[PDB]
Amino acid sequence: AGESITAVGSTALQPLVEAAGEQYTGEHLGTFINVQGGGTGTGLSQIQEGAVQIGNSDLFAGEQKGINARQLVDHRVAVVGITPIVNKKVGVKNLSTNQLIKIFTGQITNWKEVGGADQSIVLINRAQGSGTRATFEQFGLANHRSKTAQEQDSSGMVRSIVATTPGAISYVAFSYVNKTVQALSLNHVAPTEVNVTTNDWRIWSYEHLYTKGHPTGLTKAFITYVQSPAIQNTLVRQLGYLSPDQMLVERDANGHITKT
Repeated sequence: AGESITAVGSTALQPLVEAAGEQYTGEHLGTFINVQGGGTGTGLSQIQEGAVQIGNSDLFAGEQKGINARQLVDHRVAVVGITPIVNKKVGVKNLSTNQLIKIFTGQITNWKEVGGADQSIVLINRAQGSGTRATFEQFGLANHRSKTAQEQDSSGMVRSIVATTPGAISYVAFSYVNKTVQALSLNHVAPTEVNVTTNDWRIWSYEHLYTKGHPTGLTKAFITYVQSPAIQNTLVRQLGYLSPDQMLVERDANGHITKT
């Protein structure tokens, strides 16, 4: 029989929830933790509906139109960095902010315009509701909206399509970066953990495990486990995230940075 819970939403946060869930269940007999993707928007909508136990989100609940943040309870567990990624043959490893904006708005349409190969650019976006996309537009693109593009439903699908598609650019959480794609530096600042801690790399968000009301039972126990120093000092960092105590800045709802 045992005790089961389900967490759904953010694909950026999914790898940490899956890893922590399997670790928790192997350490606590008779427990089951089911994890799905769907994106931040689905996480927030499903937790508001009370259709799941945990909504996994890269955003504060109030950032999403139609979500009543006051019936949800926030639990922050990590910071995740987001990086542009390109197909390995585009011929560049860095863009300025202005170049990045011009690419995503469609003003620049060939990589040669930014010192790369003579190759048409193929924008790959996530769907609206993606917390990666929201964070990338706000802190990467200075609130510019992307040109209409091919869309993919998850972090993993964005990575695979970028890998195999000549000319492709997209964005993905730091953990998803691997040898099949190339992360870009921006303004010659690299997408590293240290640079997120200082906000020298600005494209990052807090990772949230939302509940409907204050949680009980296995939901409560698992969240406590994910936030515990033992797990923060190990698994969180291994999978590419930052424990919040590593941050040397804090960021508020107006985007204001305080240095701490």
